[PDB]
Amino acid sequence: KFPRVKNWELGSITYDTLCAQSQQDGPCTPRRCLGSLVLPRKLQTRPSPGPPPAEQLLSQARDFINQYYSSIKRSGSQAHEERLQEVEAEVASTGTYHLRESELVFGAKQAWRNAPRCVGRIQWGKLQVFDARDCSSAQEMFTYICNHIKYATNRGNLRSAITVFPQRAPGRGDFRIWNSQLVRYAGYRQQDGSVRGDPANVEITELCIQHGWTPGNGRFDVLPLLLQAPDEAPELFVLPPELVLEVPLEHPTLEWFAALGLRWYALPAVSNMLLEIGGLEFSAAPFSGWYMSTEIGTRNLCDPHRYNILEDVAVCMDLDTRTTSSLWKDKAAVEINLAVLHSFQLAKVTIVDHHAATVSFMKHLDNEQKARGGCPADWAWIVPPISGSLTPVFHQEMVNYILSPAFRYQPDPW
Amino acid sequence: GPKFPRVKNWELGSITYDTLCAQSQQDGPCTPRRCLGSLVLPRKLQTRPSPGPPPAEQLLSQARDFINQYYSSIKRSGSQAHEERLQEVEAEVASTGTYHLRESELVFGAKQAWRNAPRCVGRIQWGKLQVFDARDCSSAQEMFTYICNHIKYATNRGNLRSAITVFPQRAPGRGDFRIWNSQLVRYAGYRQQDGSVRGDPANVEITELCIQHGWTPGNGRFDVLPLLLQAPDEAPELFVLPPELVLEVPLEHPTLEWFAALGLRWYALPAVSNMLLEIGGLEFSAAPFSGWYMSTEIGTRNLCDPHRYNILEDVAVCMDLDTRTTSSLWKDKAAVEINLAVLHSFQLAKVTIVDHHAATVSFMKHLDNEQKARGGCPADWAWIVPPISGSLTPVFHQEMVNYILSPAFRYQPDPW
Ligand code: HEM
Ligand code: HEM
Ligand SMILES: Nc1nc(N)c2c(n1)NC[C@@H](c1ccccc1)N2
Ligand SMILES: Nc1nc(N)c2c(n1)NC[C@@H](c1ccccc1)N2
Ligand SMILES: [Zn+2]
Repeated sequence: KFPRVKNWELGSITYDTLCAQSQQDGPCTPRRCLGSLVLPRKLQTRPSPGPPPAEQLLSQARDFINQYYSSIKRSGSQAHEERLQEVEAEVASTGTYHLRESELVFGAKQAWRNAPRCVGRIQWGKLQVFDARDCSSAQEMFTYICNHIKYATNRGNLRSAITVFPQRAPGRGDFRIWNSQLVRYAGYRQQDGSVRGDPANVEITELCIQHGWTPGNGRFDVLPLLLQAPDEAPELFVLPPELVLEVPLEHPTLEWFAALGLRWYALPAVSNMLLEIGGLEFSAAPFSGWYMSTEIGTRNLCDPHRYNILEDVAVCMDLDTRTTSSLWKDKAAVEINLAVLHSFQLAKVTIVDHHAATVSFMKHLDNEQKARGGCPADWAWIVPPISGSLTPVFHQEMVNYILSPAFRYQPDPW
Repeated sequence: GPKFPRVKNWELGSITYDTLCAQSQQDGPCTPRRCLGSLVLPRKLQTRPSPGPPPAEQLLSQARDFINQYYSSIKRSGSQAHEERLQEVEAEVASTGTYHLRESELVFGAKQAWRNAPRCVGRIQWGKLQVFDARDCSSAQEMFTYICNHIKYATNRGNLRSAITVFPQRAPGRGDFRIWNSQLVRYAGYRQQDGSVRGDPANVEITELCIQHGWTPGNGRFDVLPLLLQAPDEAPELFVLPPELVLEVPLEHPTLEWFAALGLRWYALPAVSNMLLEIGGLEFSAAPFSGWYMSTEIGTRNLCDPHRYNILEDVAVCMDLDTRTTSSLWKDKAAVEINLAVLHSFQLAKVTIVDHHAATVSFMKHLDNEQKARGGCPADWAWIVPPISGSLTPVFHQEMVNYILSPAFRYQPDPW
């Protein structure tokens, strides 16, 4: 029943009992494990043209309300029972309900706390929640988003935040941010199929031009935002330059590195995920924190399907790209990650290296074992893309499961 | 579309469907509720000692399945010899409670067990395996001779050759053949007065067992341990490997001249000896197998794990790095040079070895071959992706499906 979890570096053992609370199903079964899969077959979040079944919604809601009043230790009070009534009363009559602002804040924080793929959860209790549920146009979304970016960036002293737009409603379209992140670099597909810029953003770059954007021809052109109000075509909004803090990349010792013209933005803000709290769904709720250096230095810059600059740098370092055994890739990667940390630290922009991050996560695991008797963690995502076993999380067994509130993936609006 | 797991490679955008997993009969550790895919030893496969003879029926279905697998491989399914062999197997099990494998069946099963190993990244070589049939062995002494012959053939003076030696299978009402050591080559781990460990911390328990069995301990960081070989119903017997049989490689660095002064080294032959080989329900408790090293096994895990040799800090200090702050990436820099040293040293000594880049690239080819040949390939992502430079290799971006197929190599309880 309850899994025996072991840390092989320390020999310590814990028993995860928090997974018993998981009401949702993952992709695995006894016959085979799909734990390495990036996306579900359909766990997503299907359309909302019709009202969700009252019995089910009612149980998800009651559960959440219980979680909330338990958090403020008023579990069992009259306020607790009267809230349950309000929810039940609203669901029976309208087939849905709404959250009190304080509940939304608790839910947003809990959703982050429960995110199996997030290594920065030690900061889960510190999150600025912007209630944007009174938004009625793409234009309003834009203002809210600009407010978020301004607050989160904080001139380099990044602060974790989330802006919650109106929940999905049965019958009408969803509020949606088409871009996967608030800040993305364009990816211009050329004649021969190749790409200029960030290959991960070819599709969204094309959709933007399709909706009237005047593109550029650089590798780091900040894309505009395509915001979508219910049952309306998305609108294009160019983010104000002064709001998008970027950090130019240079290396502490290699003078030629800066000449590469590489750079990256300071704010990591996912905007395509769905936030589920007590059965309610927020199709537009962008959240941001700060980068862990490997995200930029290892994945964004070195992935073959991303900027793929490994050989460029290796050649500049005069390394032997002839054979794999010279470890030219490993050497180049290290300097690239070093340049990222150096540049951000020099620019006074919040950043965390993978060693510090995983060290904090181990502490978080400890806190959670005492607090909830477990912690859902996706080993493949928690262990960094470089120096895996050099970090403590590599040697820590983990249990992965779905808890709610949760951040979930959802279909692209197009 | 298809009703099987959809598998995507995000670097290339290519898709495949694993249909082979439909062949799995043994359950793993995961459930729809929670994924236990990262546990090193989940309690399922675990071939716990099942003394009293196994259910004739259970063994039979496992036996028939294997026999079917065998005749399929030689393309004689449903044939004359096929149905006769099946009759012959249940005939043996009928009167004796067990059965025996033909020579060619053992060879096929052994290669298939390797092929089926989800945690092995060198499976592209699965077809080239020297199978030493040692089912006639009747003494711990003979086990040693076979083992020595194995090491000699497999080492081939630096030009390693994959091989496995199979000792008598588990027999009802009779003890097992067991090799107590986890590997044929293991460095002693001495528990110091101050509590620390000299040598390899991983082998502390086996070292203490050798001592408790008459071995006179040394006091170095790289003392090769003796083998504790066990024949049926006999206490373990201690055997010392002739030094000339144990090829080792002194580690040095291509440019950092001081690295050789560290006195580091590692043996050439990786030979796992505590795993159980299961074929058609028959259990081969003693069946050591070996191939050649992937450099990160030595340079990253064996030499840099905090609970292994833990040399990261020492090497960093020698490189004059800032070991006081994580953002200097001193761990990353030192690890790289240690891995490079291992590759360089083996190359110089003309000893077989493969870097993590080459290995993973070849494993991708293995995946393509297997997609066509069997419609999939069971793989443990956490074990296939290298301990360093993970996303710099092609396997990181490859989704994988993990499941148990038999014949298989399974973990088993320690004999003590
Ligand atoms: C405080 C700093 C934070 C750091 C350093 C951090 C770090 C990380 C890292 C490295 C990843 C994997 C990124 C990738 O590979 O694409 C991740 C994923 C994730 N983080 Fe955190 N995180 C932080 C804050 C947050 C915040 C504020 C939230 C939400 C309130 C959050 C929610 C998530 C979610 C849901 C994922 C999974 C996204 C996906 O599936 O692509 N994180 N985080
Ligand atoms: C030809 C060279 C080969 C290479 C480069 C190779 C490489 C590897 C590597 C990197 C591991 C993981 C090591 C660890 O982290 O402990 C491994 C595991 C494994 N290999 Fe291979 N392998 C090869 C040959 C073999 C052979 C000849 C067999 C069997 C006939 C085999 C069976 C296995 C099994 C069962 C495991 C899993 C061990 C465990 O669970 O602890 N390998 N191999
Ligand atoms: N932090 C993090 N981000 C990812 N995009 C990621 C992982 N880890 N780990 C697994 C990896 C992946 C990619 C493609 C296939 C299978 C696994 N994807
Ligand atoms: N090749 C390889 N060898 C290991 N010993 C190993 C992995 N991969 N990947 C996972 C890792 C591990 C250790 C401890 C806990 C959880 C995962 N163990
Ligand atoms: Zn799983």
